[PDB]
Amino acid sequence: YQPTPEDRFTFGLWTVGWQGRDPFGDATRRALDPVESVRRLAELGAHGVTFHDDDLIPFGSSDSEREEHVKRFRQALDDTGMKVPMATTNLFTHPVFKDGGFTANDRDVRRYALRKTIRNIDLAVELGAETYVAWGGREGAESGGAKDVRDALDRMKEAFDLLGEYVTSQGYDIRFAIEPKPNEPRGDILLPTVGHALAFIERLERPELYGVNPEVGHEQMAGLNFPHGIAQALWAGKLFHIDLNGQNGIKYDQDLRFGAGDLRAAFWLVDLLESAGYSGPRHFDFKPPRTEDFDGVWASAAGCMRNYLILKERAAAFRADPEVQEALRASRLDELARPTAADGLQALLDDRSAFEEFDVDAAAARGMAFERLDQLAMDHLLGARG
Amino acid sequence: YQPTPEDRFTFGLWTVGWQGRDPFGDATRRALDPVESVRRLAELGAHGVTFHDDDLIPFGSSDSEREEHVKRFRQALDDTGMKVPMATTNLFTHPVFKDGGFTANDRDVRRYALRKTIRNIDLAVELGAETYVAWGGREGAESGGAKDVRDALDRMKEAFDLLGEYVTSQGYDIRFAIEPKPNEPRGDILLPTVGHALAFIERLERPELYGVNPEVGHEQMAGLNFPHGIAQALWAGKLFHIDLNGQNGIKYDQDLRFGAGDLRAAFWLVDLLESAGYSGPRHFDFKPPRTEDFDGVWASAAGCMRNYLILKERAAAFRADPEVQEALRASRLDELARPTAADGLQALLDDRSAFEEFDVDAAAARGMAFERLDQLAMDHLLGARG
Amino acid sequence: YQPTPEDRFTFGLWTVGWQGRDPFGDATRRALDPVESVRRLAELGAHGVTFHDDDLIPFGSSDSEREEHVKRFRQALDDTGMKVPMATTNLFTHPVFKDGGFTANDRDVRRYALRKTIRNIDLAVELGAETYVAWGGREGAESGGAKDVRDALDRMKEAFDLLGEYVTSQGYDIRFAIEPKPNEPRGDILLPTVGHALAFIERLERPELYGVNPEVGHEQMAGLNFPHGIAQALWAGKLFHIDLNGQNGIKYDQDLRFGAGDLRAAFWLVDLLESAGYSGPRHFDFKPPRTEDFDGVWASAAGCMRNYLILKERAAAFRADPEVQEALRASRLDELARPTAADGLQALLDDRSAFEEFDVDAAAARGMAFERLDQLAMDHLLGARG
Amino acid sequence: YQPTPEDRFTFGLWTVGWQGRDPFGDATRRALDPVESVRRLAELGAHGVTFHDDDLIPFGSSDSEREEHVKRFRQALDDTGMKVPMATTNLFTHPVFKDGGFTANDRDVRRYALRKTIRNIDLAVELGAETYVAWGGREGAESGGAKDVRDALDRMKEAFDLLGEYVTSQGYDIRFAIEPKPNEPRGDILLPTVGHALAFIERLERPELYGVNPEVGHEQMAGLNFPHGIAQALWAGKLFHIDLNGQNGIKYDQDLRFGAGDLRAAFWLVDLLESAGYSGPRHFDFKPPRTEDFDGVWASAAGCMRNYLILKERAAAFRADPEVQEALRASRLDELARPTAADGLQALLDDRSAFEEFDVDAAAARGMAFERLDQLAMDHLLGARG
Ligand SMILES: [Mg+2]
Ligand SMILES: [Mg+2]
Ligand SMILES: [Mg+2]
Ligand SMILES: [Mg+2]
Ligand SMILES: [Mg+2]
Ligand SMILES: [Mg+2]
Ligand SMILES: [Mg+2]
Ligand SMILES: [Mg+2]
Repeated sequence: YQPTPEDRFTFGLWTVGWQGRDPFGDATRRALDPVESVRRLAELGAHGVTFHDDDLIPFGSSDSEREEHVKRFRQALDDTGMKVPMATTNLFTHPVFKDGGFTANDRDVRRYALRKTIRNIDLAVELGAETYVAWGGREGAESGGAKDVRDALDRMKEAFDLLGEYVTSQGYDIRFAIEPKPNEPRGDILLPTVGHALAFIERLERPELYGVNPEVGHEQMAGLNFPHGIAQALWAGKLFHIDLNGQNGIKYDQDLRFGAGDLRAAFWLVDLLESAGYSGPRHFDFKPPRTEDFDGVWASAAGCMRNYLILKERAAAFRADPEVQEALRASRLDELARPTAADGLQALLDDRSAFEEFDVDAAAARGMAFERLDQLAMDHLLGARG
Repeated sequence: YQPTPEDRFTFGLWTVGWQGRDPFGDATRRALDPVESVRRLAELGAHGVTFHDDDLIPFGSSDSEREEHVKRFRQALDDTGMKVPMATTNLFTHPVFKDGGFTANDRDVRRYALRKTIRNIDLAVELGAETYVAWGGREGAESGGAKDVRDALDRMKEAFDLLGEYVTSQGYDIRFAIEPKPNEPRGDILLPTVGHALAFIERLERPELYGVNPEVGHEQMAGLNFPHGIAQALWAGKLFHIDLNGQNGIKYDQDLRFGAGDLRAAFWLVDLLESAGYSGPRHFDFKPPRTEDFDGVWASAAGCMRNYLILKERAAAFRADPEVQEALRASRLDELARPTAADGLQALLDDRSAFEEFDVDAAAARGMAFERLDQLAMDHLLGARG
Repeated sequence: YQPTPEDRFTFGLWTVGWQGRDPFGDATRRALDPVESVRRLAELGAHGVTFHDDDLIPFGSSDSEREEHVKRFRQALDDTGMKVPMATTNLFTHPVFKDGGFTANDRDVRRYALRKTIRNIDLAVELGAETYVAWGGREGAESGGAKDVRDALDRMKEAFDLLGEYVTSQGYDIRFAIEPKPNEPRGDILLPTVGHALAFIERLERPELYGVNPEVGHEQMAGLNFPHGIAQALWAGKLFHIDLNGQNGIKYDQDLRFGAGDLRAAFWLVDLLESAGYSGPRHFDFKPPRTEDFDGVWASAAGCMRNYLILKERAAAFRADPEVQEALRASRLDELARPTAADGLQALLDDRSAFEEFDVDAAAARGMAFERLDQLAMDHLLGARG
Repeated sequence: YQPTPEDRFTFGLWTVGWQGRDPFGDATRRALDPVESVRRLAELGAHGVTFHDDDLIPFGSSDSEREEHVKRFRQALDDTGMKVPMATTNLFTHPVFKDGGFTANDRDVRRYALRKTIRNIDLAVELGAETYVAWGGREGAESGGAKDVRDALDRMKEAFDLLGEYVTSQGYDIRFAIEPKPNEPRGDILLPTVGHALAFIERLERPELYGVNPEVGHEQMAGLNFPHGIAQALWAGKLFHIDLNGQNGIKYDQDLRFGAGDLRAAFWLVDLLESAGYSGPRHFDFKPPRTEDFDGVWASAAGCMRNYLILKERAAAFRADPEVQEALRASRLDELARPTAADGLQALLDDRSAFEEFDVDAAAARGMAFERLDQLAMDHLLGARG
């Protein structure tokens, strides 16, 4: 289970670079030079890295300081063959963003947030990013009166519309991905789930430019089924990027390494991504626990890719197993894929076998055979044949 | 706080009529005649009632039996002045629907579900309903392999598209509302939240015919902020109906009377509905606890309306209080409602005060004053002036 | 992975016998004769069965009817070699228990609940049960004022104390196990977690007679770590029985087959039970989903035992792997097992290396190496060596 | 609703002093001098303040630096009349505690944690504290293999036993309170709920010295009913201290001001505390949101006390209302307080009215009248009479 760049595994600089500061504790690890993280991740078999503007260029940096940081980073990318498929803006760390960026109540902050974002869009394009992610981690509220959500959604639309006008006017070949999170650090965050993000995108001026960047742990913080949500995003044609990690249920955002947390959900996710032929980066937005020294950082990062590759193998074996294919037919997964009424409405209405002569009791008595199928899935996941 | 039909309070027959059967217990109350519930609810000041087909017409009923049940019901509506603003289909109780209705794996069940739905759409129109609700309570799965969600969403779209073709071809003045629920009775239900439902509607052939029917407790079963979700639905122009009740957090669907559960959320919901001028029914989808006899049923139903009316008064006092209006300005709610960059993209880009000369530290130092505002909201809710 | 009676796998009659009635749906399966379930479970390799009084003897049965049901059941146990290690009382289904049994507000109901319980204790002893479980599923409240919890806990203590006086006076060799559940069917249930149950037991007159019967899914309905809670119960010497099933997070009680739900938690549970040498029944309190016909019932029941046995093998391989044993030392699990200050308080106080000369920065810099250990655990679970 | 020191409202230095650093953001407020917080809180009507050792004495401080910080603090207490009823140790911020203090795998860290705790116990006694709180925020794990919970509980017992031996040998009049939290910052924290803490205390050598310090938001992070848990703690005689704040459901620890979050739960809590005559400090462990400047800090702190006092008034009016007293009788709260079988076991067994002649159907038909009672409680909370 050795990854290669062909597997398109990507990591954020802020992931392996997380110093271990949490709400109750100081950093347990020194800062990592981005150049060092690029080199170490390349050695592990990663395909590329991603960055917030402020991960790469310290906030407040001069234009010449900015130039030197980018040059050194480019050199490490050239030395390693690592790509930068995705970039994003930090609109959450600095105190100015304490009430949000795009939907801050203060208008001057919203304009600043846009300008900070645009500056980094230009850098992302220069470094070759195809996807620009927006995680509005400070967009939201702790109290009901602080935020009129209709006005906030107007401001969010306005912001994304202006970004879309910017990238179009510049001729940039880059698309946007909205990353939902239900809460944390705000008490409730706007666009809290994949569904809310999808719905919002349809009200943008140029919806084709926007997709979602769902995160495993974020949807699971609302107790939702992450493979189900990814399926809906794929059905909508909007899965532009994906953030992979682990989460043990409804609690603070743990950002465990992928495969940790809900393992069965990870299996079904990989099954879906591979079956749908998702072609984008497999990006890990995770935090090596602050219990770990640097050797644990790289072990946790390695484990992300390892677990993906193990699950890929098991999901492929599951789908290729003739006993499973027969079980899917026994559970009528084939019938689910056929149209209900390709004969059309009038034919349905005139079809007495669909109502007047439908034997509901005989249909009710048919077992779905789902537990046999699910145990075959369990056996395959655990490598107990099937 | 006495309700009148002018308040547009509506109840489902299945609410006051719930016999108290839960997963671990038999009925504690005898069945209510729908005619009796209409009369009792009218006496309480309700505006109208809603029904599943199977609440009103026992499943398996003859066409003549069906006729007599409808005639008796119409008579009680004529005697009381009660309206029927909304109707829905029971696609969840009968065993034939154990794997769903519209997205059952068995194709013959899906066709039956459509025909059962269409039959009731005709009845709803005859009784004057404006909104036809669809709660796909059995659409979903307990296991990953049982349901290919992309195919299920194709089948769900197909079903709703066919219903839209039916109502258009019949010339019916009725709109559809999708009611999301994250789980229960299925392990995960498709279209689990308002956001997912909104996103799905945009992929229907005639999206204008479809809105959402969010339920307080359902969104709170995913830990989401119900007023936030309603705000998004209103912003999208899709709040066609609303189900009001109470829920104590992430657990089984409690269907407590409205005002119970998260009281502050109820306050902010009423504030929003009244401020947005929501004109639709205030419908209670609640269950009088099975601890109650019939006197408790009517007391709980009365309490639904009472709590709405109390919260309406408090929310109105909050918004009318000059000290609150000043506090909203102090927190820059006025600024949130102004466009970020009505001057347009190029002006924003050339505006040095938006980036190069923006004093981020002075903006960061500005307090939002949200806690003062929220305590004014608390004081108003509790009737401690403000 | 074929179970034998030596594995001590037990099932409740109500598990495979669940007819599929849920809050929103009728039964999908006919009733199973208890004699038939005993025979089918024996064929699957189960060790024994458990029962509520009302599973075995229909409520309201005559003494002669009661006699005939018990005789037929005994015959099937004699024919199959199946044991009855545990029995319990149904104090939740009948409407009389709608506000509880032992803590019902009505005193006459509480006395009835005790007498119904005692009658079944005598039957349990006659059938050879060693453990008598009490799941107070109706003990609790939906509203704050309905239940004074201090008085309810007095009534709960009184009930359990009287049962303990009964079994002592009769000379019965039977112990009690309290089964916690946080909610459902009551809005909040008293003694909601293993911890609450443990704490309560210490206030009983004869605490030695009482332990806990934790259920996987119940603790996970509060988002708690089930292996952690079992560890505390084992540390207290109070793990008298255990209910095994699966649960996908904080939602309604799903009672999925064991191994479903949180698979990693299942692995760590088995690891703990086997490492601690838990000798009691491995009892499955699960529901075959109502999507299943009888073949699915037996497949789901079989899967319970299969998954236990697979996880047992993986957990044993994990613990036996020299690379894992070295990793445990690297993470200082050995040091966790040594006393902190066996030298005693005064020696600790005088030990300058414990404070005045303790190099906190060098200790802070030591990595815990937990992520490497956890990936070895993952590799073992998935059968990817280690 | 003006508080006076007679109301025994206390605040942690770390509450109003929280600088606003969260997992995703820098501080938004400068550090507060503890002397300044004491003065400002006294002006607001607080009774006293509490502290972690490291809030008051910067970590690493010299003995003379330590002396000067304590002297300045004492002076502000003497100037203001403020008391210090409670103190605690910071065993969570410094990296050395990244795997815990009392249950760190490294033995030298556990000995250091004890010595750091003992040093502060001496200071707490000198400043007049009656309660010494222990919040083991780093005691726990993110992964199953990192922490053998039986050994960790041995180490936790050993630690608390040694502290109890220390305070006894010194003759200190101080008691210990364990503060449970289910998770955050560890993935799962040991002793996650009030129940677990209560159960653990009973295994200590001197259980009389230990109680619980439950926090509103912590129990609600497991979805539990906080008044229920407080009731159990009171029933056990173990409510030594209480931390008051607000929490919006199962998510990260929000530490909202008291009254925010679940308002009905706050009402029932106050009702219980006042009805039980809880005499201890009403301590607020809350964080003014990082959106606030210092004026918002004091407004949020003021709101804590205000909301307690409003709820106290409403709960008192509820209990004093003759209509409520009649409703409690109608719901048989009086009967709940009478013994079930003061006549004893043999009398119960011979009482045919308790089983053979008990009319279960007539008892089943009795309504509990809980919804009427709960609406009276709602009316009182909202000041709509009753
Ligand atoms: Mg995350
Ligand atoms: Mg992410
Ligand atoms: Mg509901
Ligand atoms: Mg509803
Ligand atoms: Mg269960
Ligand atoms: Mg159980
Ligand atoms: Mg807290
Ligand atoms: Mg606290």
